[PDB]
Amino acid sequence: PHPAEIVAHLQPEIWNKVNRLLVRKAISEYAHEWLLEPQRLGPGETPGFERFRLTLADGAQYDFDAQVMAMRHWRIPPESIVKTVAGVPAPLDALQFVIEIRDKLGLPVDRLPIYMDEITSTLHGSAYKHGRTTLGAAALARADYQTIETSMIEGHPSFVANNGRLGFDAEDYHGYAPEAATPVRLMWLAVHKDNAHFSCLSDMDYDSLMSEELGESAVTDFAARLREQGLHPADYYFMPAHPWQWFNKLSLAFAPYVAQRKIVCLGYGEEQYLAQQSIRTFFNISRPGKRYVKTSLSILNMGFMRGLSPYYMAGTPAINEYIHDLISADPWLRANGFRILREVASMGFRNYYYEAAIDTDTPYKKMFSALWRENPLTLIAPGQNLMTMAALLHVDPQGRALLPELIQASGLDAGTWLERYVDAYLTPLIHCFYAHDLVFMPHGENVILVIQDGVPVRAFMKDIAEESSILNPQVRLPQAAQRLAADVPEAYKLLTIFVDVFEGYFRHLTQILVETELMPEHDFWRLVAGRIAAYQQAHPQRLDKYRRYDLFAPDMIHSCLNRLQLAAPNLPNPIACF
Amino acid sequence: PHPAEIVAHLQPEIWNKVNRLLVRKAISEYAHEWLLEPQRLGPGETPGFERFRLTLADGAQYDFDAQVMAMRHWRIPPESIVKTVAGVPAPLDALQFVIEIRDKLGLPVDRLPIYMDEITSTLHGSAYKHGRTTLGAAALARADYQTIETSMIEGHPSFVANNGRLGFDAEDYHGYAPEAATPVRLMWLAVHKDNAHFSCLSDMDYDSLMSEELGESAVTDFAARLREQGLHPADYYFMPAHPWQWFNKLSLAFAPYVAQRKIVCLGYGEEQYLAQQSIRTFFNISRPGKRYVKTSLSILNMGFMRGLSPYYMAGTPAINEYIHDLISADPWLRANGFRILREVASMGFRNYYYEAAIDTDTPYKKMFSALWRENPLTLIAPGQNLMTMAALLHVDPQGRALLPELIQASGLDAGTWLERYVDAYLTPLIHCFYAHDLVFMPHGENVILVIQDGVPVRAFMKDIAEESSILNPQVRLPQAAQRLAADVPEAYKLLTIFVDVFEGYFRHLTQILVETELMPEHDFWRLVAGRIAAYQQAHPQRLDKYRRYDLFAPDMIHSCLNRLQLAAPNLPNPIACF
Repeated sequence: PHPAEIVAHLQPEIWNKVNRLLVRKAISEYAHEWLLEPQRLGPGETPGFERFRLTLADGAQYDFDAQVMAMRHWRIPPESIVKTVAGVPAPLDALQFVIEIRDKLGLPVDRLPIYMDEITSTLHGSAYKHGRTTLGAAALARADYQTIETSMIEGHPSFVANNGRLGFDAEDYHGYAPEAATPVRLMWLAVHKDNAHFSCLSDMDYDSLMSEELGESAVTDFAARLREQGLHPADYYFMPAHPWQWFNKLSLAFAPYVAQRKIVCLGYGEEQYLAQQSIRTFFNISRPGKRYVKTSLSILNMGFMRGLSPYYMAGTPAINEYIHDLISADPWLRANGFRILREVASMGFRNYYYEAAIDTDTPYKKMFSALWRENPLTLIAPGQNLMTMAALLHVDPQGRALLPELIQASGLDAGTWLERYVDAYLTPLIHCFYAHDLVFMPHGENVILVIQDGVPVRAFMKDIAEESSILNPQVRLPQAAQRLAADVPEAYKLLTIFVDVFEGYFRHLTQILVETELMPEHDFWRLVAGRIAAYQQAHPQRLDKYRRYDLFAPDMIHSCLNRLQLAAPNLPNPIACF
Repeated sequence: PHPAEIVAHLQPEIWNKVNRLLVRKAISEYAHEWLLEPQRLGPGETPGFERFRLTLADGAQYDFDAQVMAMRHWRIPPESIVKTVAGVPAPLDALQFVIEIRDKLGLPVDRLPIYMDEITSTLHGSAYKHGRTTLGAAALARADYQTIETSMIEGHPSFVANNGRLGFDAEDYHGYAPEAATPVRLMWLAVHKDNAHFSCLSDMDYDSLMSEELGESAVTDFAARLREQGLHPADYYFMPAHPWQWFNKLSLAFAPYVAQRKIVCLGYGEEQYLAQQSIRTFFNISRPGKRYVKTSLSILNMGFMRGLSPYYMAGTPAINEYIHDLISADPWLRANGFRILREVASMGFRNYYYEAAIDTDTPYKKMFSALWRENPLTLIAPGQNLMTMAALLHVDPQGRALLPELIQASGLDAGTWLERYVDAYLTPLIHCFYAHDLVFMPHGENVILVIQDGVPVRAFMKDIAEESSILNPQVRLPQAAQRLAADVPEAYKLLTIFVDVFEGYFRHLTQILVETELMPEHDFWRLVAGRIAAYQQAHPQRLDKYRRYDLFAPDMIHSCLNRLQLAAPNLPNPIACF
């Protein structure tokens, strides 16, 4: 339609809103990572807080209220932030804020503009989310799996520039952005076996996967269309791709292969999907029980997004199959309910041009891949619902948190609710590490909570082959799942808990718990500590390991996500006192 | 339509054709720049030639016929190129060829893949040009200005990776590529005077420009639409933009300004344009006598394309006005007919975010600009036609050169024709330098020849403000055209002739002249030399300058375009013997 509509969501008032919100996160997170060292001025405008000041570049000054919580966390009320330049009141402008601290960021002056664009696109995305007609916290807490998934707003809670989606143009955004909730249909391509290869669980094959995913009429029509145009279906696999990847990468940079007919565009599938929060993973909304489809997508989001490297193209299902058997044969895990969502099949098209040119790891070897992942809706009972754990940190555009509504709907009290939640989420991770040296990437985006009438019953873990490690070089592994085993320094064994769970997620959850007056910070950590202690007491025989990898150590390693993206002293351990 | 159609032009047979053509250019140009040093084997398959061999990486070997012409030029018959790997015949693959010499290219292993994509996109573009229904050499030589412009194929004759257009997706290409000849209509935006500024010739204004370009009904409707939505037209200029730039850059990276209403999307203009060979300059095909519109476009083509820097936003018309007056007041230039096409007005939107962040020159300060340029059709007589000088090097997909057809249609003989052409093109440049120390960028893309019944009568020069220099620091200049003057080392004064004309263009023209048997190499240079000598004899008083800047010097400076893009011993001067 009218070319102006794709930016219709960019209004002055809403822009100012999301900018104030981002400056708050920028200050809180940068200060958390020692990038900023706020100086205390005096009492806050609200008793619980102190007034702080940042004296910056361009004569810019920011005063704000803050309560420094555990793990050097800066809790800042957004409305308390006041900016002045040389004494003159100024509007909160997150982009301008980044410019004013460009010297502290440490960015090289050629990546700076890129990071600026990541901030801008993050704001662009924020503006859309806050202006879109969406469910409020109360209604959202009671909504279905996919509604909650698409209604998410914050993204990764630590990264300031977390929703760049650089690569999408203004039209791509409205069609492919998860927040737009626009049904997408896959691009289906015939890939030559000279370049393409396939892997799946021991108990399945390509023929049975395609039969379940595409159906027989579709596969038939694909082999017929190849054969009609003079090709041999025998030399081909059928492979799904993100439409954006086809139009922007595969049809262009992969031109030689298209021209030589190693890649043949078969067109759109008939079934529709909804992009998940990972943008390039799709939930089938047209058919019941179908698998997620995860495709390679060459956009820039935080890091530059990938796709199965040659190794993972081949070993992904092997790794998932080993891990699923491990968790299945574990009596404790079986009783807990914790379970992974298997990437059951994967396929990769290999670009021998890029591989001959670059002998090291590169995003250029990961531009054409796909995998299929277990659908969790088939693995739960009637009366249960699924929600991304990211939902626990959700605050609607009116400022209302989802968590209090969720806990209210459960009928439990915050204490009992948070215990149910901790044993469904944290305890199993801690068991996997102690019993199996098995670690994941346990953040809000990767954990799907099984909810039963407001109550957290158990949890699924996804994103397995590329995040999972067995911190034991001696574990006996199938030949294809070998990179699973890792030889890691001692001080990095518990990183997954200290860094990924505690500082990466719990750190943000306690801010919600305090803002909503659900629970005092210290009460939450006593709770967390009691669950770990309870688990340990019930499995006393690994006391040797509990001592060697001390979860109750005074301090812990502090990983600065933002500092790493742009590319610390240990942090007091919140449960060390218990 | 069907997603496969945007690559429909990628067929195996045509792919193989354009690859063989590009390998030929890659070998010829890299060898010319000392990147490759072919070893002679023996006699060619054709008497005029010698057989040469490149022994490369991956065990790859290339044998080819070649006649080394003046200026270390490698004339290679494309069909004579034979590739083998360890003795086994292999198909010509330009991308694979670049990989095999990646070690000699000197590319850093993170720019390599980018250069690979530039090569691939160049081939992608070639495939489309060779497969598209187009006029043959004979019919093309007699065609109108815009048909010739869009029917061009080679691009810059020296750069191997010359048509990358990276940034365009597969759909962008078919809509915006010059070779697609798809009528485009401008995006019109309201730009706030807080950020935007305008410049024009002394004898015009913004109100009169807009009246001629948009009309009164359009301007009125623009001020009305601003005013209707609560804005003040008084704070705004109206500014054209490439639709791609709006959807891919301005609506996204310029989001803060859109959101604050510093930029307001007014929508498409009603008039249609054809993209020129520069991709971002447009010829009005809807209306008679309207100006070219040149917009900023952030794609990668050879170098990363630009747009008026803050300086040129403001000084462009001043520079063109000075230069146009200079050439006008010159009795000799007036008699010759040589004339520039003025960039008569320019406008630039300034991004203070980028300017506060980057204190040096950057493509980030050139993302939103526009200028208007004289239309040459209004400056010629009935019975005359215009053609880009690039047309002289044109060879249609069947292998037929345009030049012989053009010269045939003139009724002149090659000698007389080439003299007419040289005095219309080279002599005026040489006069501008000696009389005025005035230099341009005199390549095929910037020169428009005025043709009268096959005969070259005179020439226009375009691309003025950003290429023109007066090699005399003492020239008295208006305060806005000051960067025009340049303080250049002695050995770099004649670069514009030795490098831009002789090695950059004439070098390729003589290959055409020899292939088509129009004229012997040595006869062309005697011809060129006689025109320069003739001019000098007719203007004897600057003998001091003729001696100081010797055009007949034994050797000359050799600039390696490809080596510079990827980032030599003097070359014998072809006319030094005369």
